[PDB]
Amino acid sequence: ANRFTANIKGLTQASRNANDGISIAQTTEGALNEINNNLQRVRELAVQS
Amino acid sequence: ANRFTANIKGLTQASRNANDGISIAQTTEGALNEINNNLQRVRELAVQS
Repeated sequence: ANRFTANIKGLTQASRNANDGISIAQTTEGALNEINNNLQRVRELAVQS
Repeated sequence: ANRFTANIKGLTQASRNANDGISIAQTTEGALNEINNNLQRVRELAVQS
């Protein structure tokens, strides 16, 4: 029972760890989207030029 | 999707460029019409001379 308690604790915390990982991935994607939009506008300008 | 979008924007701007090209070409041709006519008149005048 003691060992099971230990494992339950560990995996329980690991769940929220992975959650935070998801969060950081989300934020990085959010920034990259706007970066892409800016670059596409730049390509518009380039073809114009 | 990103490449398709970039291509679409480029092609639209290129369409505008083509419109500019036709405009300039037809402007020059319009002027050339009167120029040629004037040379024809000069030919008539010299032949009369």
